[PDB]
Amino acid sequence: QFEKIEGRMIRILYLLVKPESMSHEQFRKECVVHFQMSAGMPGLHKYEVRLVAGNPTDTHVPYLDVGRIDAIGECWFASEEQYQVYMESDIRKAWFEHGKYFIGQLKPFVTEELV
Amino acid sequence: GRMIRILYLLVKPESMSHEQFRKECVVHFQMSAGMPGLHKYEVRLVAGNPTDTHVPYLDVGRIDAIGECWFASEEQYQVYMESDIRKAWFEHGKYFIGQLKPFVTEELV
Ligand SMILES: CC1=CC(=O)O[C@H]1CC(=O)O
Ligand SMILES: CC1=CC(=O)O[C@H]1CC(=O)O
Repeated sequence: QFEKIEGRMIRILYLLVKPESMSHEQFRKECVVHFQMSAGMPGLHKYEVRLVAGNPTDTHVPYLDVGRIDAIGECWFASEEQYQVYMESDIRKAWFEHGKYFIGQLKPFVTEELV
Repeated sequence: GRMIRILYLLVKPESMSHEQFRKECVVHFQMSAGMPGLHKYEVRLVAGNPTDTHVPYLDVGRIDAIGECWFASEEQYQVYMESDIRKAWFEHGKYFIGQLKPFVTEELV
């Protein structure tokens, strides 16, 4: 029941591309720092960041090319009020300063749960 | 170690309306229940595309839904790959998924 209610939270999914000049070695380290910085973030229920390890190109369905994505982030917010606490937070603002250093380009998707 | 996770960007067929596509996403989820080798499937619509990013905005075109598969181990992934009900589920995929991008992910934490 926890996992079910968690899954229907406000969720935003991010495609991350590293800065052109940053090494992959450094980008991975900065993703870990960015997760550590998320701990205790006002308003945030959960953050997850993962590397893109593979790009299987052999699809059954026509393949969609979106270029090289380096990591995938995701945030969960338990309510609109909590999302607002996060949006107003100085602590989030400092987290985003770290983001400007190790995220070259970003695509957010606000998702909608179907079930 | 950790579960194998594959994320998917889904674009609906041009022959299909946004509403027809939603309903097929729900069907695809229902079909996945008890899928050999699969730990979990999730599918979500893309409801918003904010551009107020601060870091440079990345344009990947219009993505209609996000799908994700979890497998508890490489042995379960292979059971899934061999399975005839997975193959039938993928035929449903060909019907409601116009274009697809998979990402195999790696945990960091
Ligand atoms: C919201 C976020 C998700 C993520 O991966 O990082 C932050 C965005 C940012 O730091 O600019
Ligand atoms: C694997 C999958 C993820 C997804 O959303 O659908 C299947 C692929 C498919 O049905 O072609």
